[PDB]
Amino acid sequence: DISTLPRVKVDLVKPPFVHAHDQVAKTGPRVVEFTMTIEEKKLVIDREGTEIHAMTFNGSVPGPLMVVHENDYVELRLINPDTNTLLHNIDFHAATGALGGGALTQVNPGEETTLRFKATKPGVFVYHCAPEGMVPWHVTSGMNGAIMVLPRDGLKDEKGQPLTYDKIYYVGEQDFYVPKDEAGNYKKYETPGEAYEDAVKAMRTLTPTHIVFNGAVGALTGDHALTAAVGERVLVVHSQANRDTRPHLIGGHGDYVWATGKFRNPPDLDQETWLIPGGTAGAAFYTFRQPGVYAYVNHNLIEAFELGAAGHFKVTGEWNDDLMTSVVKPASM
Amino acid sequence: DISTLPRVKVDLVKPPFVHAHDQVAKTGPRVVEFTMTIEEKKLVIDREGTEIHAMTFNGSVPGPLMVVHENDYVELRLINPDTNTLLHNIDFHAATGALGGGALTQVNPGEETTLRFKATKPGVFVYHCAPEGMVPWHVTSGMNGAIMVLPRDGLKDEKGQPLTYDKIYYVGEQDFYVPKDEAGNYKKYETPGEAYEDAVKAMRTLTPTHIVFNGAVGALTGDHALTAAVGERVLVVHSQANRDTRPHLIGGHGDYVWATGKFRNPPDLDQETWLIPGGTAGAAFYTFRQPGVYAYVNHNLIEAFELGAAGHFKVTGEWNDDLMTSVVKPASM
Amino acid sequence: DISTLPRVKVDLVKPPFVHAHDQVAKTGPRVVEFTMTIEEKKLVIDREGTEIHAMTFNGSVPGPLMVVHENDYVELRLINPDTNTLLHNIDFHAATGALGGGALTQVNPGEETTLRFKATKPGVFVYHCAPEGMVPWHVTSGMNGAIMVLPRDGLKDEKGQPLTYDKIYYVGEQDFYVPKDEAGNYKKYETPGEAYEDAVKAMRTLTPTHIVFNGAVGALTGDHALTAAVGERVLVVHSQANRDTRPHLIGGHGDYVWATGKFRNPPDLDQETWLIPGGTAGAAFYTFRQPGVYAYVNHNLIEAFELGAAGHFKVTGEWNDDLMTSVVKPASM
Ligand SMILES: [Cu+2]
Ligand SMILES: [Cu+2]
Ligand SMILES: [Cu+2]
Ligand SMILES: [Cu+2]
Ligand SMILES: [Cu+2]
Ligand SMILES: [Cu+2]
Repeated sequence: DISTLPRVKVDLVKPPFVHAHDQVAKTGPRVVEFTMTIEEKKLVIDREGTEIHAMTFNGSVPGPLMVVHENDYVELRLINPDTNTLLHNIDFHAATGALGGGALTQVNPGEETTLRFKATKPGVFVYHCAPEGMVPWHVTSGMNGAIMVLPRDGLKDEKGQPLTYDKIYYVGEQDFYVPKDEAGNYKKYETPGEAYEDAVKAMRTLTPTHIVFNGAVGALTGDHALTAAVGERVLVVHSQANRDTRPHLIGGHGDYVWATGKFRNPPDLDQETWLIPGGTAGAAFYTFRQPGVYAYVNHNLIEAFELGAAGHFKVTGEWNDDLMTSVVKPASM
Repeated sequence: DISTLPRVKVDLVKPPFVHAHDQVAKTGPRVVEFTMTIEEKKLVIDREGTEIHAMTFNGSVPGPLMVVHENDYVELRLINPDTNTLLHNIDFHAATGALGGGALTQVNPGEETTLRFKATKPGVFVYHCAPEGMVPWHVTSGMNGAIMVLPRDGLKDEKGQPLTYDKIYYVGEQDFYVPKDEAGNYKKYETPGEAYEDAVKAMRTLTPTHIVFNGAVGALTGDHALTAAVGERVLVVHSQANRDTRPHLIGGHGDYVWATGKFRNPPDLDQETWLIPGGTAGAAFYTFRQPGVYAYVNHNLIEAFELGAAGHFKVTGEWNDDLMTSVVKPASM
Repeated sequence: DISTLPRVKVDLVKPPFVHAHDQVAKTGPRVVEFTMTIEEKKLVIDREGTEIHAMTFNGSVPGPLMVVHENDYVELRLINPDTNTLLHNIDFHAATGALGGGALTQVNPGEETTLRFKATKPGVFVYHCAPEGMVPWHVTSGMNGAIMVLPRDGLKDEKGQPLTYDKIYYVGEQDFYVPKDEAGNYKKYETPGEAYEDAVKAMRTLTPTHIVFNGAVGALTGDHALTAAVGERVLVVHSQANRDTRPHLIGGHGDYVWATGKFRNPPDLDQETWLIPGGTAGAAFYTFRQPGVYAYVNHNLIEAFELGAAGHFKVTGEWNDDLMTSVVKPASM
């Protein structure tokens, strides 16, 4: 009887940050209540001022990461304000039935709905918008996120022993297909509907114009770099709703990687690079052993450094000359 | 001595269906005899009437699924009728030696050959045509299929316990590269030879014009949807002879997945999406828990919903409100 | 104290060959000293005479394979002769800290540097050039290789038992983006700097013009085929620094495959094809059971047979009619 389970409301936070949660469940199964508000908005995605009509869950690209435990119930209130112009819905890869929920959550502008599903499988999963006839357009306009379903006793290593993270970050990787004029300049549009016909032609080339973390070129660099300290254990959740990616931490590794994101499987160890298929979320665990700046990239290095799929870690602490040292600094022969 | 083994002739069925077989072998190793007839034919691949010169095993795209048990012998009689115009052969990824058999099975129109090989490794494997100098052209014209080599004691889960399927379906995913005129219209040709020079240029862009299940856009929708019932255990074999794919069951999961298709390895559990590399066949096992329509897609959603890589399951049974329910139906705020 | 460890200098050999080494370590941890010299050079990559400005470690594409054991120290002396025109560095995916070493190894023409790092994780790993602002350009100009860090007790199978190879080969797969004129002809340039602006536009299409093994179309065919004998156990190390690949041995298998190249994980068994993500090195182990010619390809067959990603094995020995035989040779019906 769901009527007799405890309920908790959770307010979501903007990526790359993640709302507070317990790794090991302290209570029994609960109904976890979330609310998301759909927002269609103009987004500037590169340093040149390229502007797109993004379609977002809660105003961010990606949508926020939701965290629950196995066999909790997720209750999502989904609001489509009448200032929006399009029909939207939501499809949880974590859920069983009704096209992930998409058949039960179609909301026109000015409508809302509340969906509930049981989180029967532990792992990280994608959620995305999926309205009939327009699925790729909404997803590649930024309307995707992820949900993490933790095992009730937390994460384990390949030998069944507990793994505990100190920090968790969520990196949503987005491929964008911005229509171009005949000379190669990106087009601007007044409304989302105006862009549709050009957007379809652009999608059909299968060649993204931009591939970004957290909605924009450089969004996770500079003052917005991810931070950690030597000795800290960091979980990085990475999702790609449409296109394969291959994350790599430059100067580090994935000590424990669930590349396809499902926690009943044992992790891969010591990865340099791992493949997250389009339509999947993965998770990688690393313990920092050296301070300094790290780059986190899609290791198709064109996609990373030309199209935008690169971010930074800033890590503090003491340098370890046992692991690495410059014996002879660069000098003339 | 092969002369003293039992022999059985098997007649193949058209995909997505699979010829009758036993999951657990009831006899010892046998010589399993198959016959396939090559057919070059015109095929209409989309709703707009786009027509291509397909090259097929047994008149279908994909070719039929063959099922044998580990350490059986496969004896294939391959017929190239004199109404065809091209040299063909066959390369089994399941076989050891002579380029998978391709060196021993070259048949001009009006020729036939009989090849035998021992199926020493359990798994699902691709077979495809591979004539020297023209391999990609024949494969991307539809001349590929798959063969399943079952362990003699059947499928097992990650703990070594028996897994038994109630239904099996074979989904062959095909990338097509239809030449286009300067305005973007697809070209028609009178014979396969006429298309060759344009087809090579089209293949070299590495961008498919169509990606389809079972030979055509919508081939597995409508009246041709795959069917199942709540509680039934379904094995879906998926092959892609040329290009990576990432299957996903919308509203479901891969409970047990051999993404690279080889049964001596333990399955991945609880997959939302899995990557089948080009040149590989994979298999996914799912038990349906909710009725209704499911979509089965390549989760590059452009490839699925714009280029054709989507099919349907129709599943009967009782809806389970514990797993999913609409608490508040879509309504005005 | 590094001052008290033994030291050995190792001279590198040109791929596909690999410098001599022990599979099982006979000594304790050592400082292994390597020297590499950067060479910018013109390279002819296809039969049509297409010429590119390659950027190489030690004059080859790929750079040479380095072999050490877990917890050895690698000491690399890196020389950038004043006949070169560009800044270069090196990033080891095997190393921890300072962007894989790239932050500590920037050398202008006429400069050298010596870097040391501890090889704490067993596996095959990519190394590549990575100068700030120009990373994809240097990598896709051929400036990448691999390093193998063997477990001190050698390779093991999925049950922990020793696997020993008789021969080892290194296949470096390179995607090239040669700029083209309006008619589709490849452009020539006098210096690397002259090509930069065109090369960036070419890279941004994400469509390689050539994909080759060992620096050129056909580099591993003919007299340069890899060789083996029936009964020999062969380790093939395969790297791709920028783009996914899916190797396949035509007529054979990967008996034991570490697709993401990391030896603390158990191998995948009986693979027909496996995916090596861009930015990764993998390793496959096979025992030849049939003589003859084998093709080793990227099983995107367009990339293999149209763009260049195919090589040959020549294998000697006795044919085994139990595994495969032509029952009826190709003949008229
Ligand atoms: Cu939407
Ligand atoms: Cu989806
Ligand atoms: Cu053929
Ligand atoms: Cu093949
Ligand atoms: Cu360089
Ligand atoms: Cu790298």
